[PDB]
Amino acid sequence: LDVYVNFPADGHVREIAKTVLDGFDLHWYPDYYDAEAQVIKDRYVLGKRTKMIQAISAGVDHIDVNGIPENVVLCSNAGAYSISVAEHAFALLLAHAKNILENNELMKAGIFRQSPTTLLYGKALGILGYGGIGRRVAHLAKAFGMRVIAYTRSSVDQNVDVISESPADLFRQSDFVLIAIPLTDKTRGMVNSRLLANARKNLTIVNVARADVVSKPDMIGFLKERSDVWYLSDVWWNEPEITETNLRNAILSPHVAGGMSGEIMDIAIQLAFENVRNFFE
Amino acid sequence: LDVYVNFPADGHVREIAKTVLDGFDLHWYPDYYDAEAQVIKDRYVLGKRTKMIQAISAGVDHIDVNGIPENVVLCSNAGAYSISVAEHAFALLLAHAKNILENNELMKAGIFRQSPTTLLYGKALGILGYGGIGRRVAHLAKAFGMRVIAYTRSSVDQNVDVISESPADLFRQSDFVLIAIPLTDKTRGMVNSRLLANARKNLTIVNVARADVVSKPDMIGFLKERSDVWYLSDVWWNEPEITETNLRNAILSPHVAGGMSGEIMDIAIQLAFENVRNFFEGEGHHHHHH
Ligand SMILES: [K+]
Ligand SMILES: [K+]
Repeated sequence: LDVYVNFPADGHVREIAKTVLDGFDLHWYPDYYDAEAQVIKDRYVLGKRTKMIQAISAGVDHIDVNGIPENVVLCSNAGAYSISVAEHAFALLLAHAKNILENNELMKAGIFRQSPTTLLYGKALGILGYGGIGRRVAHLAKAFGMRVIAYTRSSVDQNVDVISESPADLFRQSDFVLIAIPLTDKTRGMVNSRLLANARKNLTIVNVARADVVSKPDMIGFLKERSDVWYLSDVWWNEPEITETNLRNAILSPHVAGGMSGEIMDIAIQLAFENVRNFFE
Repeated sequence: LDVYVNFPADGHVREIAKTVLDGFDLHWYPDYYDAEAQVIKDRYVLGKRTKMIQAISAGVDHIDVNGIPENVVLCSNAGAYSISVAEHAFALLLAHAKNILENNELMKAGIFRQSPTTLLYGKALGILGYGGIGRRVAHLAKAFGMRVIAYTRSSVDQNVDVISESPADLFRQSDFVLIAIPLTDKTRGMVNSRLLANARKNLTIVNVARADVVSKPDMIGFLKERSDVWYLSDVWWNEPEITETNLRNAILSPHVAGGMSGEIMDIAIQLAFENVRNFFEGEGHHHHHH
């Protein structure tokens, strides 16, 4: 009983709460209410009844965690983003597999011209990393009837058919490759010329991690060198002053696979409230 | 336990066969053998032990069906087509939902500009016609977390959450509508000004059936009025004399959803053997019309 949303929320946000938190009493900013659960963006406000703090963002390292009594549980909203990013990765991947751009252009020029498309069913999707995004993607991949090879030291679930032991090993078994891996000193530029060299024919790389996991000058030369390999990416080096983006064999998006600087996805609000409800069963 | 492949097959085909049918004795043409199962292209050979005949093609109209004895089950192989079509439908669907074309155009000119996208998760996908394509589409939709509403001439499966009463009722409960219904006298011109008026705000329509199930002037007229509505189609009227094709709120493709012409997807042959294996566990696929 009792939830306090610590940020300005329109009627659509309020609507979702009515739906998801039926049986709870809602309180909205600015009418502070000391509740058992408070949903936040960046800042929180402690009280006597605080039990759980639900962030709506993907991570929580931007909030003041030290200020949180160990009697209170802080939760992220990572699941919402795993979901949105996966949809996005598949949108890029399918756009290329079905040559959606090239055919659309033709068809609108009044040209009817048939060409084969790549089918996902029966193919191998290699995945660098296996966090929430990788898991969601794997879940989609299996539904599409793909085989999943993953390179990670994390635990995997039943949607992973093969744990690869090296990136190169992963590359050799993949028709598609998704980069969904943390950026550390070991992964920075891990995607270089030597790794790319292992690329199956018609390999399609999909990047929804960080641009630095990939070597820029290496990917550009590699993409020039292997005209059959495509690089589809939601991330680019030095956003927003992106340069060297006019490539033929690439499809790009401006880092919108998930959370946006300007707003809150309905799904984020949705899953945050659901997580609150689940926390109390 | 006995399968006879009544046609020339290579090592590729053979490997697939040994993997899928590992635990069945295989025989290869032309070393005929009276097996329980026969895989064919155009001709079958009757035996004394024949129980099942598996065509590797989608249709059997070129097969002497009338000549098949009553106890022998004839199966066909059409799964690849609906699989392919469902994949093409989600490709159009997501292209629009993630503003793929527009963002890509901007990014390539060095213009970094964020904008929100549409998510499939949690949304209602209305399917018009629940056949092989609609079933496959619904399997993918459930995976994406979508809710599924179907309008059909009976028979839906477990991946359908709501059966509608009419096409207008379907449009009323849908954020996305997929058209995968056969073109007949009652479906011709089916999608009209009157039906479209039911479209929720921002409705996205995907057509993987036939252009004629849709009234051309009504759709083109509705897209001007109702500019939030998009029409994504893999089929256009007339074809190839396409006209009138340069619409803003539309993404189109040249009837390539199910492949091309007499394209044989490498995956068809595997599905054929798999159905043989499933048939003998007692679970062949149900032969749904597309
Ligand atoms: K997106
Ligand atoms: K296609």
